[PDB]
Amino acid sequence: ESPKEHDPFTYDYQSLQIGGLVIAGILFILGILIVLSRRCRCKFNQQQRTGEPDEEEGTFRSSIRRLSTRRR
Repeated sequence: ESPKEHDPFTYDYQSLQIGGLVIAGILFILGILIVLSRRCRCKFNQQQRTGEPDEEEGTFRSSIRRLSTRRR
């Protein structure tokens, strides 16, 4: 019989089997969170939208932009 074929042992792609799957999912997962997150920026500013602050996040992500230039 060939019961080993069922297991990854027969394949040397032991690490490459889940690899692509995990990283790909992280991009899209970050993707979904990121997409919805953008709404927080517009939803936070009452001036931009009638909606009132929410998620308690606010211009929190904006603080990260500082990370781009940081010190003068």
